[PDB]
Amino acid sequence: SGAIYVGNYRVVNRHLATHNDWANLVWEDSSRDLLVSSTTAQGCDTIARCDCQTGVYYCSSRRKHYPVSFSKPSLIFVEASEYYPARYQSHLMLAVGHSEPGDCGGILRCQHGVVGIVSTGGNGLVGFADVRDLLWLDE
Ligand SMILES: NC(=O)[C@H]1CCCN(C(=O)C(F)(F)c2cccc(F)c2Br)C1
Ligand SMILES: [Zn+2]
Repeated sequence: SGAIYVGNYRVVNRHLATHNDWANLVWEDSSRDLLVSSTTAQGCDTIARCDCQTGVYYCSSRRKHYPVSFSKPSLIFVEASEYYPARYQSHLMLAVGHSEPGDCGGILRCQHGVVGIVSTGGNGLVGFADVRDLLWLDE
């Protein structure tokens, strides 16, 4: 679990979105595993606007933050699950690191701010759904 609170928006994994998230939907994309919903309280997370390939992510399965080197956002094949069939997920970034299902929603950050959230993993790897291109989150 985990979310990004920026202004009047809440960013979550699309497969983990609530009834309230769908009732106040702003935008959603199955190919990215993202869903954005409106909120009444104001958020204060800063989103990075950069091309950093190093950062720190939070891993709830270990109660620890880990430094990681990660790839540039791209189309990567993801094994079928109870939420999605076998498909290519876009805007996905991989790193060598610990993750298990339940870690989805953990924030990845560089010095410039929030880069994205845990979305895939397995085999000693971790995938993060990028959010730096969503310029409308700030405006
Ligand atoms: N983005 C997706 O399509 C997800 C949906 C949920 C399922 N999924 C997974 O990767 C996962 F849960 F099985 C997983 C397995 C081992 C380590 C992990 F950190 C994770 Br996350 C794909
Ligand atoms: Zn950065």
